[PDB]
Amino acid sequence: ASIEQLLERQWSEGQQFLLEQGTPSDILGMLKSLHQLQVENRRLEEQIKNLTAKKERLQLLNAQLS
Amino acid sequence: ASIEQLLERQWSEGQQFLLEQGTPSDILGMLKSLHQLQVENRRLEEQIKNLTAKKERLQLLNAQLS
Repeated sequence: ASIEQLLERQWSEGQQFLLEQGTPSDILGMLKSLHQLQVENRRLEEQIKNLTAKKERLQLLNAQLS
Repeated sequence: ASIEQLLERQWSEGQQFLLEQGTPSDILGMLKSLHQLQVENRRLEEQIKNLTAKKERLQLLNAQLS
């Protein structure tokens, strides 16, 4: 997610406002790329955190079994 | 034979090698997100550069018509 949906709704609303106002297409295209960049960065940060959690858990489990 | 095609070919080849070797799916997924992050960054840098070129050109044209 509802966070991802919140971020998407906020972004879409602002982009719709800009498009409605007739903002040059190149500026809108550029803003679409920054949004995609931010969306990719957020997913990558989460993917890394989940991989570190898995690393951290295995170390903890190993330590309890050894 | 582009420089963007070289970056894509290198990436795809390495990803395919990692998949062939049975690298955990989460690591593969993570690397796909970093690549998409890198491709978005490259398209965005170019979009910004083209917007600055347009700004710079209009200023120079205006100065000549001043």
